[PDB]
Amino acid sequence: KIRLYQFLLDLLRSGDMKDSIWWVDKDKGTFQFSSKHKEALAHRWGIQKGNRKKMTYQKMARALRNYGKTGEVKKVKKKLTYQFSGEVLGR
DNA sequence: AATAAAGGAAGTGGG
DNA sequence: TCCCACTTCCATTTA
Ligand code: NA
Repeated sequence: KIRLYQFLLDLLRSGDMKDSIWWVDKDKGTFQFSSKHKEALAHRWGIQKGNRKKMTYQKMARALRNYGKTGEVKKVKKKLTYQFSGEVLGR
């Protein structure tokens, strides 16, 4: 099953939910969620995973925070903004 | 107040 | 057995 960081990177590459997520500086791997349209993207993540409950942005962001230690995704000090590691971007 | 963004603990999956 | 990679739940802080 796909990992959350890969699901997000793939969306950014495909542009399929451009109103929910976008690159801020793709060279740096920084990206930002839409305040008003992030829930639709969270719903898609839960459906793709086949989870029992409806996924919310809050639960998705709870998972994202767990990457901060290992480094795949880090929170940036800007609203709704995160950053992929160089290793994730390269792979 | 109303709204919104921003981790400890225990449960679930598939090894 | 016991970690993976989250998921779910609940609570708190700041703006
Ligand atoms: Na929020």
